[PDB]
Amino acid sequence: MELWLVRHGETLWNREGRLLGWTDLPLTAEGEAQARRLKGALPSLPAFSSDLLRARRTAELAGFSPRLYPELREIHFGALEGALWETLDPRYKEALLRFQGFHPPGGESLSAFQERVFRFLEGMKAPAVLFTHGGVVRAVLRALGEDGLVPPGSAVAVDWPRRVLVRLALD
Repeated sequence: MELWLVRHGETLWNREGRLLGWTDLPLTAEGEAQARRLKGALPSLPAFSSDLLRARRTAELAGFSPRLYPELREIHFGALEGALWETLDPRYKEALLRFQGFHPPGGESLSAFQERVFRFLEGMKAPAVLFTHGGVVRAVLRALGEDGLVPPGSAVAVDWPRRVLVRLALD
């Protein structure tokens, strides 16, 4: 199933290097610029989006009117929300780097996150554009056997659940 996953434009915590999960930060000026550049670069298909502000705003500036689904939200970092990556405890850095065994206090485990994301994608019965987050795109790319890091305001098209089709980044 052809699905276009879009990582929302940047927020302040991207440059600051802080874990950004359910903290509802707005897009920066550049983030909005990134979202606008996506207009005309994404296919005209039904759209879905995380209900978090940065994702919804990216969808809007990109020229879409998505149906909102919390299931597309970034992972809930719990007590680690806003934590500087730099000073994150080694056990957490390792869990996030290897994308396994991540259990943040008051948040979502990576296992629960993946279940949520993949259950949502399983429900996609037709091609569509999904406005979401870096962690979601990463989970998908990793499950398809590829490195999952992509720039803010960039997109990746996949043939779920088989392979990646294309990665699109604009300057």
